[PDB]
Amino acid sequence: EAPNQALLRILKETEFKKIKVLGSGAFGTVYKGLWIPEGEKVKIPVAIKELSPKANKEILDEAYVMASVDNPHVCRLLGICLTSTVQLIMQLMPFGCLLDYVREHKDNIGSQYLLNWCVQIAKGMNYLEDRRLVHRDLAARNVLVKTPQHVKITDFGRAKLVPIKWMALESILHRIYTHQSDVWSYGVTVWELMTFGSKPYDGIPASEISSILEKGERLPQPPICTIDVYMIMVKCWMIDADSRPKFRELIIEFSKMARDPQRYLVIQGDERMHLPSPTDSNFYEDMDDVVDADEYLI
Ligand SMILES: COC1CCN(c2nccc(Nc3cc4c(ccn4C4CCCC4)cn3)n2)CC1
Repeated sequence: EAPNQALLRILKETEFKKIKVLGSGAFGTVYKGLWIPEGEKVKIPVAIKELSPKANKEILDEAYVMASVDNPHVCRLLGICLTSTVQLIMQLMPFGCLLDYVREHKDNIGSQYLLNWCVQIAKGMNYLEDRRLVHRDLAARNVLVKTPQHVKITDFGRAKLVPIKWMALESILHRIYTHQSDVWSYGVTVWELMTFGSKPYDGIPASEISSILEKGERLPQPPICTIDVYMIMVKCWMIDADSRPKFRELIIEFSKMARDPQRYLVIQGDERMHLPSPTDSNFYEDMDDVVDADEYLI
């Protein structure tokens, strides 16, 4: 098939600085930082993922996929730094993951925001399908928040050309992954947003999930969801993968709904709710010459 002419940008250690730690796990640590390229007079806010020859291959596999994407609703690799550790330089998504965002801001999250997030995830996912890329790990923890109005899909660590409670039944039973198995995971992601961050099948052990799904049990109707929105989630969980919606149809369905949000999601106090916008005071050291990665192109 088609040659991948993506550019892998190698960045010098001296071109960027680590400010604080954003999160740390088994992989290594993610830092908040600033990238000050060559003699450009720009400060790009960045996220630095810092890490054995085996782990280096896995991070270089993530860098390969992350450098091959370019969409407004997908996180791209800005570059890699080849130190003794090997670090991925990415765009700072200052509001963190969508999962914690819906949990921390439930009292200010209205129907408009929820349906628009669904449209953006469907757009990002449809783009990955265009690029013949199966995510294999779509979940609300892997959707990042640039601004409350703009979200992006990330975490290409499993992406190809195990998270049980987000997986399609074919994936649990036969290790089959398709763009239609990503649709199942999209359904679970939506359920997570609609329940303001609830854990899917809470208390149920992962080994019981396969049997539960086979019997015909599914995640319940969130209280804010009209039958219109739940019906969509339910279609994403059909046994027959081809019977599930396509991401391009999910874009259309959620867009029609986002034009009249209160007809599809019932939230007390909706419309009187407000989240930070770039049109707010103190929304955005030296704030001189800072440009977002989305505006820094070469
Ligand atoms: C498992 O390793 C990583 C996979 C890639 N992910 C990513 N892709 C693009 C931009 C970005 N930037 C980003 C991430 C942020 C925050 C604030 C929190 N996080 C994550 C990582 C630390 C804990 C949650 C800001 N920007 N991150 C973050 C975690």
